[PDB]
Amino acid sequence: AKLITLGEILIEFNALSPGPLRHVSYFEKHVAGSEANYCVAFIKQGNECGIIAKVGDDEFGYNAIEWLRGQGVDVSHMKIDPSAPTGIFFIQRHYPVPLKSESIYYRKGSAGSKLSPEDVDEEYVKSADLVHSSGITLAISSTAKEAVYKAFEIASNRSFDTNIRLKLWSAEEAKREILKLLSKFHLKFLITDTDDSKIILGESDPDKAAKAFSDYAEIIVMKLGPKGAIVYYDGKKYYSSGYQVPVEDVTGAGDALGGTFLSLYYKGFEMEKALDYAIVASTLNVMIRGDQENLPTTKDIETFLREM
Amino acid sequence: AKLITLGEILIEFNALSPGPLRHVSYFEKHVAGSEANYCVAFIKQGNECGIIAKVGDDEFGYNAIEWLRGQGVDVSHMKIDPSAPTGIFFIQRHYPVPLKSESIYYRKGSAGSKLSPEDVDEEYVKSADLVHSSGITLAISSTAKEAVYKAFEIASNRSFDTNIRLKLWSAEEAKREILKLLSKFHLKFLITDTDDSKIILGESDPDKAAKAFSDYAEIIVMKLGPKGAIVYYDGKKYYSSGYQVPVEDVTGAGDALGGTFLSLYYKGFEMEKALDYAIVASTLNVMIRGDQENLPTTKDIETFLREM
Amino acid sequence: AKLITLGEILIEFNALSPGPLRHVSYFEKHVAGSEANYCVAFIKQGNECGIIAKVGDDEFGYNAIEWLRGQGVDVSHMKIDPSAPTGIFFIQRHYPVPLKSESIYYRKGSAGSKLSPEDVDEEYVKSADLVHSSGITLAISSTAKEAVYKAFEIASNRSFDTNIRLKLWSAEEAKREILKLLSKFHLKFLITDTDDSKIILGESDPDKAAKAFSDYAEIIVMKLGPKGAIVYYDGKKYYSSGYQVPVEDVTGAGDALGGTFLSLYYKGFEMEKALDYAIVASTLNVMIRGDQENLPTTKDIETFLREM
Amino acid sequence: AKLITLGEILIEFNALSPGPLRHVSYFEKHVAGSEANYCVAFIKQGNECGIIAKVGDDEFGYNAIEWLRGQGVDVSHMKIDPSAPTGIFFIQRHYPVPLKSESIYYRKGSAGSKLSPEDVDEEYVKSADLVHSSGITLAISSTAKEAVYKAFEIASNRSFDTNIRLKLWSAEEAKREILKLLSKFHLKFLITDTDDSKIILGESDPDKAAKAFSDYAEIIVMKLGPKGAIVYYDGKKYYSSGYQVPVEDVTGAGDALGGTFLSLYYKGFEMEKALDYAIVASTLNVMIRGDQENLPTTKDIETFLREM
Amino acid sequence: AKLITLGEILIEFNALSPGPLRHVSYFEKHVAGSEANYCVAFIKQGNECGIIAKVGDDEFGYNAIEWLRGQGVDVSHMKIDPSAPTGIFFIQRHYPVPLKSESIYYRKGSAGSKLSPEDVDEEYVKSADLVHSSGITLAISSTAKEAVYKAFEIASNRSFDTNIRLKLWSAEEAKREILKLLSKFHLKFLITDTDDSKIILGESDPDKAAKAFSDYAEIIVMKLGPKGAIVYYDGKKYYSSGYQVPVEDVTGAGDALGGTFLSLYYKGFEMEKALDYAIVASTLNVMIRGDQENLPTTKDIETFLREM
Amino acid sequence: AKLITLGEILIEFNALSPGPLRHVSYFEKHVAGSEANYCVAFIKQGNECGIIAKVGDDEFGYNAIEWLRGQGVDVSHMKIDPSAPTGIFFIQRHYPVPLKSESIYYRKGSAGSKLSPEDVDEEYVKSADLVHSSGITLAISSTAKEAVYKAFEIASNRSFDTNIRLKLWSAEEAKREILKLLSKFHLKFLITDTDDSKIILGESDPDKAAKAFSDYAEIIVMKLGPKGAIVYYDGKKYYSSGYQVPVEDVTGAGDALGGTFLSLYYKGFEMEKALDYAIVASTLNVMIRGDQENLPTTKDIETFLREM
Ligand SMILES: Nc1ncnc2c1ncn2[C@@H]1O[C@H](COP(=O)(O)OP(=O)(O)O)[C@@H](O)[C@H]1O
Ligand SMILES: Nc1ncnc2c1ncn2[C@@H]1O[C@H](COP(=O)(O)OP(=O)(O)O)[C@@H](O)[C@H]1O
Ligand SMILES: Nc1ncnc2c1ncn2[C@@H]1O[C@H](COP(=O)(O)OP(=O)(O)O)[C@@H](O)[C@H]1O
Ligand SMILES: Nc1ncnc2c1ncn2[C@@H]1O[C@H](COP(=O)(O)OP(=O)(O)O)[C@@H](O)[C@H]1O
Ligand SMILES: Nc1ncnc2c1ncn2[C@@H]1O[C@H](COP(=O)(O)OP(=O)(O)O)[C@@H](O)[C@H]1O
Ligand SMILES: Nc1ncnc2c1ncn2[C@@H]1O[C@H](COP(=O)(O)OP(=O)(O)O)[C@@H](O)[C@H]1O
Ligand SMILES: O=C(O)[C@]1(O)O[C@H](COP(=O)(O)O)[C@@H](O)[C@H]1O
Ligand SMILES: O=C(O)[C@]1(O)O[C@H](COP(=O)(O)O)[C@@H](O)[C@H]1O
Ligand SMILES: [Mg+2]
Ligand SMILES: [Mg+2]
Ligand SMILES: [Mg+2]
Ligand SMILES: [Mg+2]
Repeated sequence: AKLITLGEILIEFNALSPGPLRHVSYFEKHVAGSEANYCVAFIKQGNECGIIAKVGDDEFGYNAIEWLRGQGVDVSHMKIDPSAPTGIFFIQRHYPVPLKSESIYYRKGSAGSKLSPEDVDEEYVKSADLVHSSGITLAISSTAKEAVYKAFEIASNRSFDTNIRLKLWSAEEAKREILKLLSKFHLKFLITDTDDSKIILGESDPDKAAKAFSDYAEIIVMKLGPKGAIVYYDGKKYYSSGYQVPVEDVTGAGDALGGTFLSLYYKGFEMEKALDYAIVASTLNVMIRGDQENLPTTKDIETFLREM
Repeated sequence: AKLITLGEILIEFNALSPGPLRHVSYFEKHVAGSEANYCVAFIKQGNECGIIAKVGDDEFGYNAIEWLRGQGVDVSHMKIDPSAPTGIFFIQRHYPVPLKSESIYYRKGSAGSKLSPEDVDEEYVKSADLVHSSGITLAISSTAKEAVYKAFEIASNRSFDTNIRLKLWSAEEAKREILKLLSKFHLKFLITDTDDSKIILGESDPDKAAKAFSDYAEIIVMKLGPKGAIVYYDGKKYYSSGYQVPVEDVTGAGDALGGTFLSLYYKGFEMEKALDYAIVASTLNVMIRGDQENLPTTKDIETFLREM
Repeated sequence: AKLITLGEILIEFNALSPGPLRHVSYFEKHVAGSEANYCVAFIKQGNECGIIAKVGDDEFGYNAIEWLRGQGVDVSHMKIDPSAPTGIFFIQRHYPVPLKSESIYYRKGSAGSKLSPEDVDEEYVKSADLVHSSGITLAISSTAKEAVYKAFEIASNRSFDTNIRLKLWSAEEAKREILKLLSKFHLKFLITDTDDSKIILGESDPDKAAKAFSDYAEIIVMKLGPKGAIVYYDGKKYYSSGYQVPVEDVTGAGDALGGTFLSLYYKGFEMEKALDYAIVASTLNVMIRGDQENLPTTKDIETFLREM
Repeated sequence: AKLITLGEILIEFNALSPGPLRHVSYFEKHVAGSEANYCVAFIKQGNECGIIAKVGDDEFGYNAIEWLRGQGVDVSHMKIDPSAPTGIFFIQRHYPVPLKSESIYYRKGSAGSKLSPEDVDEEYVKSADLVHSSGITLAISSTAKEAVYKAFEIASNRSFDTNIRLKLWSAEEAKREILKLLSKFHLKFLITDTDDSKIILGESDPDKAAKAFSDYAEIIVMKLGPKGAIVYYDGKKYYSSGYQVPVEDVTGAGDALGGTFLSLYYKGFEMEKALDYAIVASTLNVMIRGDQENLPTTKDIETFLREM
Repeated sequence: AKLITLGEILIEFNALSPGPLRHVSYFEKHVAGSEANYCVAFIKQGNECGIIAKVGDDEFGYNAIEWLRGQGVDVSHMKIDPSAPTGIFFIQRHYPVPLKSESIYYRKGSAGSKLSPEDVDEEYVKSADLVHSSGITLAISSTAKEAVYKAFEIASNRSFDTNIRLKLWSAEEAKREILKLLSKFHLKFLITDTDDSKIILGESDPDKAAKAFSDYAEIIVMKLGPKGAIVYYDGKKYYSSGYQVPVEDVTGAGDALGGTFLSLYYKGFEMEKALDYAIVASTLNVMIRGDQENLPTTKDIETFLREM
Repeated sequence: AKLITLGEILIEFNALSPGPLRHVSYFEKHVAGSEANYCVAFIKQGNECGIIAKVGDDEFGYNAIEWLRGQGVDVSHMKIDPSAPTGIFFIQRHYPVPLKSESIYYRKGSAGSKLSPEDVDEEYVKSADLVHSSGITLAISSTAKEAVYKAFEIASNRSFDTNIRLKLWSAEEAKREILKLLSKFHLKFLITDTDDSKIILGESDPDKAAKAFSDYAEIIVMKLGPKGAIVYYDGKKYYSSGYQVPVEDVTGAGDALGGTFLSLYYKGFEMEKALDYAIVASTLNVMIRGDQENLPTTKDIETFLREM
């Protein structure tokens, strides 16, 4: 199966030590961005994927290109923008809240925010089994929002990660635009959590949010944080619980789960063991700096499962 | 409110790996010293502070001056000793006792130890709301001890952290000299713990130690290690529990608590709320190498209290 | 004497290894920005300085403040911008050209670019012996350009580093705006080089460039890169050669020279000797990553001269 | 007392971050190999020891010699092979299984594997109080297996750590070769665990495995993983529980326990106390990268026990 | 144009500090091996290429695949070995000879040595414009040598880097196997040096070595180490001098020259200019640890030449 | 042949980046001190050596013991002082003077300074072929001075490195004390340089300084700094020139030369060859941090000489 994602790839600067950034002197570079992470989680389970994204005509842009190409992602439908730089962010870890991370963005007016419907080619989108994007892509600019509408219009099957970021838009704006997108397009997959349900449906309860969402989405993945996740489908509920592991950086974990779940679905996994495997990938993710560098293959997940 | 502390600022050489120093090859420099730590913690809560301290005419001494001045500490009452070197120490972490650190001093004949009553200006000391020192300052030299006596004679309100270091003086010396200071000068605040209570009073129980200490102090902070702290004030007793977090280096945690509690008292906090917030400060402290680098602002503490 | 400078403080991310950034994974943080660099170089010779700059209400903003305050720079006339982020930049070293570096900016719509006439206190500016800015400040925004005009309108004596950055503006607008400034305001000091001389006057010959510039500036420092610099004053020229040293990062060397040179002038140094000493400062600067970290005191320069 | 071990010394390259090696860029070097771990653990409790091993005529060879010599290990009966390299291995940490590690060997045809009967001096082996080897040594080559047979024939008292590596030989071969060894040579000490018992006897219950092994060994140490260990001696059994500590790398922990236990036995420690202390050594071991760097002295073990 | 190389891809472990490996504790991982380096230098000048190689079924094997795929090399003719490990090497730098490096191999019976004629597809080989191998491939095994003979029997145009490694065979066998190859297969390009000329022909002088080699090759590149390189073609000689730059690691530089030179020939560069450009690539190569990480594009080479 | 040195072993904290220590955050540990350095240099040329030194009962003390024992140094005549710390120092590199280093001591009242005649075993000293010390040991304390007097009284053949440290004693005391020692004890070897000659003799010219020193020493090694060294013996003079290498840290270089020269004299080397070889040892020394880690063997020197 082939996944096509639409969004902004970012270069990540991950603090080498925890604490406020004013006292961190070293930063470790990684390639990330939600849809880039989804792509890699998707191929790791043995499917194919491409990303529609625009990067700058700079080192960070070519870094993102080389990294994803090396991972086996189809990068041939990416664009290079000569008049705008690649977006970046910094990660401050475990401060002021232990176990949590904070993203600090330098993405405004980036090459990535300049993604437009003109970059969404019907001939390519038609080749996909699933077209995926996020609330991040909706939020970064109106051209990128337009690009999601275009791709979703073309798409037979649609996947959406809520991925709300209050640093990119108000909670009210986030509610309005997502409800707007869900109104226009019925989804095969909705990936969200209780934090975003609270913003969108004024509803923190996983069972209630999932019921309010069942009209827009066939299969709903409700992430609970460290506790794990619940999948809702065919009038069933299934809770897959998290694991206790050393937390280095949780950034990337929701995408690791999201991407792994979607890929196993297309490998014919039953819903519950797709989630069980997806939780393994997100568990491993929090253990490291880097959103992508220990996304597990199916065999690695199964090794974990034997011993854990 | 203005805090004035007297003590020895030290440069810290924190092992980059846990284990016996004989097999650690890399060390990370920080600026520390109990009274320097108290100042920054005090400042972080929106109050003002100065330190009366002597450093060497050397790179480490200017390091200490620049760092503190950068934190907004008043450094205009510091001295530079013409010939004695700035005091330093090394931290061996998690060995041979996990979750604990050991300080290895190179402070004998240091510029810090040459602090004397002649460095204590009377009108400066009158300008403070609270004057603070510790058992460390008493232990390093006769002149430093004298300096603390002079400051405490001039002070209207006095604070003292027992901070007993058996590497600097014997248990009897400590009991003697601390008891002598407390008999001479009633305290507004005593900051101590169980280990120092047993050495000074023979008494290990929090309540029994606190009752004895109330002959000398109005408000008693009885620290308990990872379990947290108890404040005793008036006829009340209040326990504030610690949090479970990954432990990097506990060095500094007691000052993080002490200094934060003190600052919040002068911001008008109830004793229990001031202790609660102070526990947050010392919790974040144990998570990092460096005694000062992740001292939180009041806002940071509240963020922690919400998302925790 | 007191220097006041106007410009944008930047946080620097300096590659830990040479080469194209797409293959560099580790980045080291420094506090930089031309006017910030001038400030520190000026105080290192024992004069006073302040900076009029705007930073963000973010970790990188308070980093800039703490660092500059620690260095003894007057920071009380800085502003904190509630909405825009602190400007940042990356350094790629020795690639594709050995011994050279290149700055990669993320400063568009930064807090620093939102410096305006409103941030320039008239009484504060009157307090300076020398008011200093550069071509970077002119180029970053209209309000920051406006701010320099205001400052220069009030100033008794003016200093200007041409500091042309062709990533910030075109050669023609650099030529036009610099000459517009020079014709409106006579300078006590002009700091430039043969590169910027080519752009502003078409003149690559340092003597002819100086002759052209002498209508606008009393004292002209014409830097020549590795080979040293020339001071033109009193109808005379003095050339001071550079030194051959291992080159880590040349970034900041120009500010090291200009700032040190200015400060020694006010210290009563004879003109040509003041340039000799400033060359030592720029020499030392190229030997490390960080624009400020090894700025020498007058005594350090003399140790260098004794031994070199 | 004197321990002589026979085995392959290995240079270890320890992944500086967790995750699959294809995305780890940094490796930290350590001297290891099971019998070298035993030697150092043994010397740390105040007895003497030597190793019979062969290393390459190469930097890694000389590294092992100098390190072991520095630790106080008799290295005079080691051999330098001119035609084969020192064997090495890489450690992949916490991936795919959290808290566990994986060794990736580059040891085939190594100098270590060329250990042979002729390298075993009768006189030297007779000077030992205890002659010790492992399943690793039987598995690496015939010559090394035959070397163990020769030394065990000459030895009065024998010690054996099963140390089964499925990467070195099959379960069936390991079962065959170990049972064959035990049938030929009565052991004073068998050091093993529940995994190796399952392979060798088809029995994973500690007590039943111990009873079955009692035909061949006089004192049986049954390691349980994180849970601790049980010692079987004189129809008696004694469980000594492990400690919960942050796990950096478990590699070496079983040798740290085994060597410390053996040495304290020869120091005249009561059996239960000898195991309590050996558990401290292995507890400390899992806390760092490096099999040998934080092996505790008896004194260090006692400090640990006072506090914990 | 399309290049096809045949040879062993190796994982490189690069000493982070100079000196004998026995006192170097940290190693930095890179992807290298001569033909792999040629491939990437070839792609950097805008041509296509692929590599015929086999890697182990291990992290280091998938690391090599991802890296090269990421760089744009065709990896579809690479194979995974069922049982043998990916070959690796360590680099000791600047000891005992300043500015020089030493490779220490763990490659015997590697996956890469098991490259064989049955892995070389005739139609793919025939599709290439140039087919290239080295003396390393000839040396590692007879299956690999067989594979080179096969590819060279099929190829219309051939290229060969002598790349003699005395750790892999004797001077005598190198002389014999290379002369045997040259007299069977006429080459379009011979890439070599004065060291290998001495071994193969007993002739160290470049002109006279080139004269003797002209019997087997149309275009001879005679590298000179730091001094640069001479190309001999069509009765002409052209010397292109090296540059003085700080040397971090010269490992990789000759491949960098070779691959860049070959690629620019197919871009229609005049021979002399191709060599000058090739020298820029090798010049930058020596400045970093990593054989591939700062291989320049043609554009980057032009930037170098413009300001140097 | 056996060298016995008497001195203070120090633990070295080497700055990981150049510049003023106030801005260096990372330090790298090495075992050092002049007589320790001589010992290892002596051993490296295949002779035997021991050291009489007192270290603390601390991690750094045991670090020193293990290191020197690992290098093959006889360590059995060292002492542990239970009441005083092992001495340490920091190295600040390339600031304020390029290519030079400075040592910042924390050695006052160290265990090494408590070296006393009591610690000099008469029997052991009589077993030496050469008993060596330096001006550092005369300067650290009066007991250590007396230790050198005792050992020199017992010895038949003596060696002395002037090694003047103006941070340890005044120019006049250094002159006075060294002339005292030279008058009391005829030296077989005097190792010095033109800086120390200027202080002791008022003479910085090599020939004139040697002429004056010839009344006191049989063989004089006059080090010149980077440009090399001269030997004076048997009415002969021989200058061996230095080499141009990249300089990391010159600390240790004079001891590398000293120790290597002495040891090669005892291998029966001509005086000129011994010096030549010694220069290579000191050339390599300046290229790394660490006084000891790249001391070459005779074979390493021969390789250097072959290529260089
Ligand atoms: N602190 C943690 N410890 C262990 N696992 C975690 C932790 N945080 C996240 N995870 C894993 O990652 C998954 C997704 O994390 P979550 O925060 O729910 O994602 P998102 O932020 O994208 O909604 C969780 O279901 C859990 O399996
Ligand atoms: N191991 C730990 N884990 C979590 N928090 C800790 C730990 N150790 C100390 N703290 C925090 O720091 C505070 C002070 O620690 P404590 O050891 O009492 O300081 P002191 O040594 O100066 O008495 C504690 O009350 C607690 O909030
Ligand atoms: N490669 C170098 N080697 C040695 N010194 C240098 C080098 N580059 C710059 N410098 C020193 O820095 C000073 C200013 O450098 P320059 O490049 O002219 O700055 P700017 O680019 O701001 O004009 C020079 O005059 C010289 O003393
Ligand atoms: N995850 C862990 N946490 C704490 N201690 C551990 C852990 N793993 C091992 N240990 C300690 O090391 C000892 C030996 O570990 P074990 O796995 O039994 O060794 P082996 O595999 O060689 O039999 C244990 O008994 C325990 O004390
Ligand atoms: N020390 C050095 N300094 C500068 N350039 C170098 C150095 N070593 C190699 N190079 C560059 O690399 C090219 C090839 O180096 P060389 O040693 O001839 O490679 P090989 O040994 O593989 O033939 C040289 O012609 C030169 O341009
Ligand atoms: N900057 C340098 N460059 C190259 N070699 C050096 C340098 N400094 C010292 N050396 C080498 O080390 C030797 C010892 O240096 P020297 O300064 O004479 O030591 P000391 O200060 O102990 O007398 C020199 O003779 C020279 O061979
Ligand atoms: O904006 C700039 O270019 C800048 O502010 O100049 C500074 C460098 O100045 P220099 O290139 O004149 O040495 C550096 O901090 C940089 O980012
Ligand atoms: O006490 C000393 O200065 C010392 O013992 O000299 C040693 C270096 O001296 P050198 O530079 O003459 O070799 C060094 O280790 C140092 O600390
Ligand atoms: Mg998410
Ligand atoms: Mg305390
Ligand atoms: Mg400039
Ligand atoms: Mg084991």
